[PDB]
Amino acid sequence: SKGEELFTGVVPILVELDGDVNGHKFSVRGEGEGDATNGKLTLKFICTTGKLPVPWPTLVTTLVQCFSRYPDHMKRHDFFKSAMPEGYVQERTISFKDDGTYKTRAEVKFEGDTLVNRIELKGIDFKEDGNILGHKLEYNFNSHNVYITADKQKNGIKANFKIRHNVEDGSVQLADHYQQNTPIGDGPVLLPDNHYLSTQSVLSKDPNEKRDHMVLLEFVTAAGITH
Repeated sequence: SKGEELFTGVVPILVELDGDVNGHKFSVRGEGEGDATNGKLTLKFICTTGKLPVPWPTLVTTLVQCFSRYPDHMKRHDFFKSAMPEGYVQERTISFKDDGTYKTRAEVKFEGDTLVNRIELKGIDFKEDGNILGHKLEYNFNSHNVYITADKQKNGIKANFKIRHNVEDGSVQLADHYQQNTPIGDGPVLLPDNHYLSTQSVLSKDPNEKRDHMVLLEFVTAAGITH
């Protein structure tokens, strides 16, 4: 696409999230850059409202799949880049087993020469001393495949996947993801055959940043179609 050629270089990324979970409102602001050619990106996020009322790992999937490395033999199946620069809306339901639910609406688009992910997040019916609101999750992240299928009737795609969050006691907190994406603009986009993205996320801290924050390195690649 014309859209994919916008990602040949190193693209600045701005992430802005406004959140409201069980009436706890918060905001997050991330800045970094993405290298789609190689399928890696680096971001640093600050909670600008003080202490984050949920664990950072529970926000990772919400906080730019346009930066995936698609292999040349799969380029015809990159919806995310095809929708650029005007971008796409991305919506999820994230259902935390035996706990509450996030509902997210994001717009991913270029503002000037920056790729911006603007998100609204509403979380309902969380337990005040469960794993999320009690901050009982480990500050780490497992690798996962996101299985993507076309949604022809919406000129977009959908995806389903389970995220497994390690709990401090060694148990596992599941977060079932249901995702849908739709072009912001009108213009044609690539509607893909079934395939998946493989993602690895690496979380760290900056000892010199007193604000509640998350340093993040992500690898993302596409697979599952064979020329």
